Amino acid sequence: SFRRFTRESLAAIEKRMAEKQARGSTEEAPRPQLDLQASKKLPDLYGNPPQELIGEPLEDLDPFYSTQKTFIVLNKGKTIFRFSATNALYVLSPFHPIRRAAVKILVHSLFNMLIMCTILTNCVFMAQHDPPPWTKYVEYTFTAIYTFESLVKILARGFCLHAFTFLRDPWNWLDFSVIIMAYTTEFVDLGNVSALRTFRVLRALKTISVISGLKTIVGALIQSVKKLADVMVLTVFCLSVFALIGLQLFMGNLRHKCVRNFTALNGTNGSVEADGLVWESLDLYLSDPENYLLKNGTSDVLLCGNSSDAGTCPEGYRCLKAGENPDHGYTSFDSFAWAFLALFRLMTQDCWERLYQQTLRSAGKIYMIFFMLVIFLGSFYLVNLILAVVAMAYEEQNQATIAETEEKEKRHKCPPCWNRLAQRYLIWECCPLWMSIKQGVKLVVMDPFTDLTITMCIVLNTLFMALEHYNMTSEFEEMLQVGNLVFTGIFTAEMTFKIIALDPYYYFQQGWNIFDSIIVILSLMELGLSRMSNLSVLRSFRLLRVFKLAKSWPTLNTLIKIIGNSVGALGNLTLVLAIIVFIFAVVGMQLFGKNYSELRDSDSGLLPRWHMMDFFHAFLIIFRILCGEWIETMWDCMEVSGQSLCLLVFLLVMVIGNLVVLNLFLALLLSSFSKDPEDCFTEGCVRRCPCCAVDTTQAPGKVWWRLRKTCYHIVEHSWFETFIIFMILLSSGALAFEDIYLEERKTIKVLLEYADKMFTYVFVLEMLLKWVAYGFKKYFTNAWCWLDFLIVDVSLVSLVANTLGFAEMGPIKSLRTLRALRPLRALSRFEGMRVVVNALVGAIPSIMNVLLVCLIFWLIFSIMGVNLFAGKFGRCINQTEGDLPLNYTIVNNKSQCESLNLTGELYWTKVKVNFDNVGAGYLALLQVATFKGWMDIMYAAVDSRGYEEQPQWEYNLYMYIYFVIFIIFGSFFTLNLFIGVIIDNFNQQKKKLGGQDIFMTEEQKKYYNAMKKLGSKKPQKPIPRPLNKYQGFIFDIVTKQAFDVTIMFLICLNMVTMMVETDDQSPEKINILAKINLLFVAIFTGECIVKLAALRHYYFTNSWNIFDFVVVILSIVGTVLSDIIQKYFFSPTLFRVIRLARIGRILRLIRGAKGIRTLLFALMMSLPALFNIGLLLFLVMFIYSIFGMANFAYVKWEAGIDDMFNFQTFANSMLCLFQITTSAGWDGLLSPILNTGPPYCDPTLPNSNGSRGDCGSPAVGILFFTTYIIISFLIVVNMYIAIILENFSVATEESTEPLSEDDFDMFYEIWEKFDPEATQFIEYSVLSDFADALSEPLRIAKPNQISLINMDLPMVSGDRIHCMDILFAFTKRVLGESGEMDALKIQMEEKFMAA
Ligand SMILES: CC(C)CCC[C@@H](C)[C@H]1CC[C@H]2[C@@H]3CC=C4C[C@@H](OC(=O)CCC(=O)O)CC[C@]4(C)[C@H]3CC[C@]12C
Ligand SMILES: CC(C)CCC[C@@H](C)[C@H]1CC[C@H]2[C@@H]3CC=C4C[C@@H](OC(=O)CCC(=O)O)CC[C@]4(C)[C@H]3CC[C@]12C
Ligand SMILES: CC(C)CCC[C@@H](C)[C@H]1CC[C@H]2[C@@H]3CC=C4C[C@@H](OC(=O)CCC(=O)O)CC[C@]4(C)[C@H]3CC[C@]12C
Ligand SMILES: CC(C)CCC[C@@H](C)[C@H]1CC[C@H]2[C@@H]3CC=C4C[C@@H](OC(=O)CCC(=O)O)CC[C@]4(C)[C@H]3CC[C@]12C
Ligand SMILES: CC(C)CCC[C@@H](C)[C@H]1CC[C@H]2[C@@H]3CC=C4C[C@@H](OC(=O)CCC(=O)O)CC[C@]4(C)[C@H]3CC[C@]12C
Ligand SMILES: CC(C)CCC[C@@H](C)[C@H]1CC[C@H]2[C@@H]3CC=C4C[C@@H](OC(=O)CCC(=O)O)CC[C@]4(C)[C@H]3CC[C@]12C
Ligand SMILES: *[C@@H]1O[C@H](CO)[C@@H](O[C@@H]2O[C@H](CO)[C@@H](O)[C@H](O)[C@H]2NC(C)=O)[C@H](O)[C@H]1NC(C)=O
Ligand SMILES: *[C@@H]1O[C@H](CO)[C@@H](O)[C@H](O)[C@H]1NC(C)=O
Ligand SMILES: *[C@@H]1O[C@H](CO)[C@@H](O)[C@H](O)[C@H]1NC(C)=O
Ligand SMILES: *[C@@H]1O[C@H](CO)[C@@H](O)[C@H](O)[C@H]1NC(C)=O
Repeated sequence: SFRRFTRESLAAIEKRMAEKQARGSTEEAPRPQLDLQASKKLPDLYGNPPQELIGEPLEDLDPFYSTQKTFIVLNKGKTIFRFSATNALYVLSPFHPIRRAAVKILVHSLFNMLIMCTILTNCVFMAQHDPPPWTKYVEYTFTAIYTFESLVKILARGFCLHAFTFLRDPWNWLDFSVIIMAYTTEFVDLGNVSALRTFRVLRALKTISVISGLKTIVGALIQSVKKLADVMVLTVFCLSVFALIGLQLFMGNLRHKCVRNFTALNGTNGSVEADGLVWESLDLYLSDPENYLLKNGTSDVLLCGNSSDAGTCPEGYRCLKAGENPDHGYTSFDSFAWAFLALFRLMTQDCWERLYQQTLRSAGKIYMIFFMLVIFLGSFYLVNLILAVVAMAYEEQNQATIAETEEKEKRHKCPPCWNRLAQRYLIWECCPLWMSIKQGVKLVVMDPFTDLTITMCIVLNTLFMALEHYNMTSEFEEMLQVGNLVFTGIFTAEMTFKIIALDPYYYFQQGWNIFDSIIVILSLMELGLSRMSNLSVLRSFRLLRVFKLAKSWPTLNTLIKIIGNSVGALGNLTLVLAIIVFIFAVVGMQLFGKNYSELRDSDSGLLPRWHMMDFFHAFLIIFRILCGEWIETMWDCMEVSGQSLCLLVFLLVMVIGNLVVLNLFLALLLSSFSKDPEDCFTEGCVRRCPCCAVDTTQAPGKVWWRLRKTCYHIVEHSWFETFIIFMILLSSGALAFEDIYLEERKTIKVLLEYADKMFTYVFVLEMLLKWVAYGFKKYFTNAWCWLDFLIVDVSLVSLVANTLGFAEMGPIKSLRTLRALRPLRALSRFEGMRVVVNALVGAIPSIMNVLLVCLIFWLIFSIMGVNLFAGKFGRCINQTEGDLPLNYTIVNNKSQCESLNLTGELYWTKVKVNFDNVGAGYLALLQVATFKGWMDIMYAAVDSRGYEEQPQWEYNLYMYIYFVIFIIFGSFFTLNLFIGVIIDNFNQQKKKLGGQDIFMTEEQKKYYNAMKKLGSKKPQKPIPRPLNKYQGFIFDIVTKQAFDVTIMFLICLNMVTMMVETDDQSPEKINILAKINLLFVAIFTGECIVKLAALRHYYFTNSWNIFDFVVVILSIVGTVLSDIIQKYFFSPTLFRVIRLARIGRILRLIRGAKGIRTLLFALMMSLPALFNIGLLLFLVMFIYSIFGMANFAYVKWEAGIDDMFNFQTFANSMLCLFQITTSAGWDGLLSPILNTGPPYCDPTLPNSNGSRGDCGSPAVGILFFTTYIIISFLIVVNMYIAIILENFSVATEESTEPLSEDDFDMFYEIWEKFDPEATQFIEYSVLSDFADALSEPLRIAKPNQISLINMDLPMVSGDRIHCMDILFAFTKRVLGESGEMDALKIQMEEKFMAA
């Protein structure tokens, strides 16, 4: 262009721009105008940097759409900066140094750094809660910078004058407000209301000024909620309907509790007597807290139930409805808002076992079914809908992003330059003197022989460090030191030899030699610091050598790639998430700081845990709520700082954090992706005995053939199969009567043992019959038969032990409990579970491959924890007071309080789950990674002190970092890898079989395909006209939208009528509610009667006309007739369900929805795939429950085991199994069955059965719980995958070819033109000149018409061309094979053919 601007340069366009409206003007395509936006390099025209053209305005070489008067300035980085040049009043001019200077500062990047040097410093000064008095001065300094920035920007573009001003960018005006207060509070009397100074922590958003990557990623994040639509509508609808159901059932059922026994007035007025003390009235008697009872082992209140299956409390107590609600009164069902909150808590899967147990105890066990109905509809499907929608949105965005560049692309490194001469002294390190040593070292260091050897020396070391535990003697330390020294020596020898073998110049090639160098030097320098002092965690980083297997293991490379992609390639989302967490923590602390000082009030300095008085605790609470535990802290709030603030803040942070984490997870996963039967057997050992092919003419030859034919005929009958299935079902079901009450029932044991004998009899006979039927092919080549063989063998050895009378040997009794595998025979009879078990068994190797690396990555942390927390958990306690540690002032170590054990009331004890060895470490890590029971482990860890020393309250605070790091690493990337592997394997299996799904059989295939068909339209008018007047003035209103609008208004009014319900009120509410309900029922009945003669009997179609009838009118008249009895009202439990059917009137609005219909269609699509999974899960639950019934029958009642939740009978065991199947709390069940001490168990107990003791053995319980958890996780993953696959597969419309009626118009016109008979003929010699001008372009060109001479055309008469066959071929081109519209045309031609 030019070196500098001239005054007359812009005149040529200024004299013409203003006349565009009249002279300039007298196909628009609004486009980005060939890219060329700000903050980009964009080398496209020249591609060569200028010499000294930096920091000057340019002539705006750009399309006129974005030129006007603006100009572009570039920096040394060629950053495009646009500035519109217009008059700014005063004496200012676009060509004046006061603007040249501002532009030159704005374009330059230096002051950019300045900004980044300021705000981060602010982020430190803002994190203090007790600032020093002198920091005020520093505050001014900060302001004295920020305003500067704003000033320069104004000087470049203007304030708000013409265009492209400082206030046109959305990100700009945010800083404006930051300036306001920066000059306001200094010179104004502050308002009466304080705590407004928390606005300052919004300038952290200014961090989005670091780079454009933050801006584009924020735009990407915000460009997903618009796609995410109507899914929240469906979620709100489901939550509302479930809350409405829940209100009608458990209303006022959370106040039940039992009080001590009453006594009559005993004369006088208003005087209730009890144990010699008199109370004034009933209100003041039922409200005193002393008159209640506490559940044993906990500081809570017991609840009663009047039903036969709701529990009770001991004698001397009667249960009534009085008092306040449990948990400070924030959980209840009295009103709609609390019910909504409880249902939302149930959706999130927060601590819901508490509410589960409370509701079950108060109302009854039979109500558990209700919970079974919510989880399946609230815990999985809505979450999966959200997941699938966001995944589709992200995939579409990435597809568009890559397609943009795909379309677009089609259409020095030596700063010092002084070390090169040093290379003249390098490389040639062999020196002029010759040596044969180098050749020898090069030869001996050869990969396929020595390298494997070194690998061995790495594995054993990993085991050698694994030998760390409690209570060793000096020998173990000696061996550990010797082994460590030997391994370090061998490593240093390898290094020294390798560097001599391969020249130092080539040594640093891939960086793994660098890794070896740093690990060797670190190990040596750690070995050097081994004296009396300087002892620390000497593992340091020598555990890193475990990763050196990366060469030999092609699986850990994927984990390394994922970890690497977590930084750099996708390194901006982590920054955004960190910024969000930081700002949320700071705002929470600022808001809720000075409201926790009143919560101690005891023990002279006992501060409750999880507070917000400091930055660290706020960060911990933010991390915890991100993990998925928020209700407990919300309860701690809302009683010290208000109720309408914590709710909003917590909901906002939860939503934002979950969205960000989920998007990061998806992005990382996608990046990581980037007739004789066979006689005996084959021709094997037959060379020794060809004794089968013998004379078949005599009896010895014919008998075997006849018998085998007979057996083949016998096994083929269906009656035999049904008999066997019935026997299997009965045998499986007969094991439910083995509870603790079997001894009392004298007349059931004999029947049970007779059945036990008969089952084995029939099974052995059946097995032998099949054994003689087929041959030796089965039981040895078929997979299914081996299981039956093994079970029959177990039963056979059991029966031979029983019959011989030697069943009192001992370990023989162990096989008796192994009968719980009997129900497993039903895994091959129904088609059913066969497909799902096949799919599950076809994926084992991938699971093993992932499991190996998982165990290694947890073993490293187990070793670290074993070192760091060895023997720091013991404490001695006073038995009478309970299980609380005393103090450090009196008792300090074990010796002191073992010397104080004079009267026999001090007991030393250690936590159930600890870190005393590697196995306990594995158990603790499994407990932590599932977020169940981690609180006790964390509390013990923080409470730690010296070796076997008594704990000190919060002595080692900074040990939360280890657990935070573990949760970040081991619970996120391993999950990503597992999900990716499973998805890859499942998709590969899907591609292998073909275009057919896996979890479906033939019958379900037929149903799926048949009901998939869509498209059925029939808007006929079968409306008679007895008199056009009377019906003609109403049917017009019927057709208009006014009718349906009034209908939805009536539905909404009914919804708001059912809105208002609470506990007992005055009758004036009840009467009004009943009157409104009656009016709405009346209007609905009238509405349904308006049908009358409007549609006659022609309305019985697929439309929603039977649904509303049968759901609304029959149910409402039934309920109202049940209510008008007016004689008596017994069994209110049998009364609420009657009016529960009124909720069916709220489900009619779906008919007029938009996407809810499609999502319900997805439900209907998916159900068959979930049926089989449910069947398999139920079978697994049954077998595990019957197995567990026989081991934990007489365990002590403590912690998570109560009288209503135990293993003493079938129903309670099933309830516990349902509770645990979602990993909803199993520490409380594992703890009681783990203890084995005389302080907590009595080995001598008068058990009703021939057994001793009161507690079991953990060695079986640990396996019992672990295997069940693993199996449940694996099955739930399969359900998840099937649901999402179906949901994102049904998102398609395509075309079903429904338009075929308007096809014969052209043919009718042609016939009317030439011959109206539909049987005419044509000739190509005339066609080539006749078929030239045709409208409705459904025809072909003239050359293409000639090719139709021998294209599906019979030859009749003198080589004439049949028109009807041409019509059939033409209609067959699109869909002429089956239909309802073209079928009439084909039938018309066929009928014309007849005559
Ligand atoms: C830039 C964003 C993404 C992260 C910002 C977080 C850190 C840069 C901040 C948060 C808390 C800050 C700490 C808060 C408190 C202290 C103690 C302070 O000195 C004291 O010990 C003061 C004692 C007292 O509190 O009275 C020195 C700074 C330091 C370490 C701060 C250093 C900077 C920290 C780690
Ligand atoms: C205390 C008060 C004054 C705070 C007010 C803040 C909002 C007015 C700001 C803060 C963040 C801004 C958003 C940050 C990022 C973007 C992306 C940006 O995307 C684009 O430029 C793409 C084109 C388009 O979205 O139309 C559009 C503006 C928007 C939504 C901004 C709109 C204005 C927002 C909401
Ligand atoms: C980063 C920011 C934007 C997060 C959101 C903060 C505000 C929405 C919060 C911070 C302080 C809050 C206020 C703190 C104290 C009170 C007093 C409280 O009751 C009174 O004492 C009312 C007295 C009156 O109205 O005169 C009513 C809510 C209110 C105004 C709060 C309203 C909500 C506020 C402004
Ligand atoms: C905290 C300490 C004790 C352990 C972790 C230290 C890491 C921050 C450093 C140490 C060694 C570094 C590695 C040393 C050498 C290289 C080779 C280097 O290779 C290249 O530059 C070329 C890559 C290619 O071949 O394509 C890539 C980075 C990498 C793996 C480095 C990645 C970062 C590492 C692991
Ligand atoms: C490693 C990540 C996960 C920490 C996340 C929070 C950090 C940004 C902040 C929160 C509180 C900060 C601590 C607050 C006070 C101290 C005390 C003081 O250190 C000590 O007295 C020695 C103990 C140590 O440095 O670990 C200075 C650093 C430290 C640990 C700070 C280090 C940085 C911490 C952990
Ligand atoms: C890198 C991988 C392989 C493991 C990561 C583990 C870290 C999260 C651990 C290892 C060493 C730990 C540190 C080891 C020692 C200390 C000193 C400790 O200080 C006290 O106990 C002070 C109390 C007092 O003596 O008065 C506080 C925890 C801290 C910083 C630990 C914080 C957590 C660390 C960094
Ligand atoms: C352990 O608990 C017992 C029971 O509370 C404490 O004994 C109390 O004090 C003396 C003995 O110290 C007894 O005579 C009293 O009967 C007990 N109760 C009360 C209310 O005083 C005992 O002191 C506790 N501590 C130790 C170390 O034994
Ligand atoms: C109940 O007794 C009180 C106190 O003696 C008395 O004032 C009151 O009138 C009595 N109420 C009756 C008798 O209804
Ligand atoms: C503690 O309460 C439980 C609850 O069932 C009861 O069984 C037990 O007997 C109580 N303990 C004592 C010592 O009475
Ligand atoms: C306590 O009251 C209940 C109420 O049903 C009664 O059954 C029981 O006998 C009473 N017990 C005593 C000791 O008064």
